Amino acid sequence: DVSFRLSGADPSSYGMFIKDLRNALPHTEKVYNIPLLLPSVSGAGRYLLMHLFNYDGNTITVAVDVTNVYIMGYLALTTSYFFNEPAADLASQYVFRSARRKITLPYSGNYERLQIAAGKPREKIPIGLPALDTAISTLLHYDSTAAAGALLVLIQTTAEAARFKYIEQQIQERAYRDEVPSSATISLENSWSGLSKQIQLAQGNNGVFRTPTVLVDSKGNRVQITNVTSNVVTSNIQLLLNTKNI
Ligand SMILES: *[C@@H]1O[C@H](CO)[C@@H](O)[C@H](O)[C@H]1NC(C)=O
Ligand SMILES: OCCN(CCO)CCO
Repeated sequence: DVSFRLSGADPSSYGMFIKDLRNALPHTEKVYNIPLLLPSVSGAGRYLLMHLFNYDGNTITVAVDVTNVYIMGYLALTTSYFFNEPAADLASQYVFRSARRKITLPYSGNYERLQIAAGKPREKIPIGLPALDTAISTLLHYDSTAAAGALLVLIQTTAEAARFKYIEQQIQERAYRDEVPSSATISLENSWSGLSKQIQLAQGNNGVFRTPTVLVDSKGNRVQITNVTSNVVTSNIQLLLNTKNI
């Protein structure tokens, strides 16, 4: 299990937390020096528990699927909460068994459904470490509309940061002041699966992508990614979704 304390947090300690989160995910191989997440893990080993603590020291524990870095659910005091989706339902067989009750949220965990439930897209929800403190505080007492927005923050500050160094750095820039995500950040979040697939396919195509991935860059410009020499592959992406799940 991995942990993070907002009390005393700084860019360096968040950086270390994201490094621990990445190093908690198992892999048997690397593809262009990037950890390749496992196609499958059976039973309880499929789930990592992230313990998050707000400024005041209250905690939630988040269950994360180690094969895709998807948040399945979380535990706040004695109540467990899971997305309304089969994967999460399964995960509820293995984690937080001791919760006094289990609530299924009224939405699945994908960004489209969360944005609907929250009533606004990601583009307009500020993220950062203070947003993450708020999110943990929100998740402590059930409120489904507010939780949707908290979950969008949680996702992007934990899973998306683990996936991409550029997003980790965005959050480090927002250690003491929230700000809406950059376009580039949204683009990468949306392209993870596609990037992962093409990087895997490039191994057998001399590092060349079968189909190029279009992204938005640091500057706000459309850019086309065609091979593993791109900075997105050499520097940015940190974990690959196994094509066995694409
Ligand atoms: C590989 O990608 C780099 C960076 O995007 C680019 O300059 C180059 O033209 C690409 N090479 C090939 C063979 O497509
Ligand atoms: O259950 C899906 C949860 N998942 C959705 C991603 O858009 C969050 C984890 O990164």
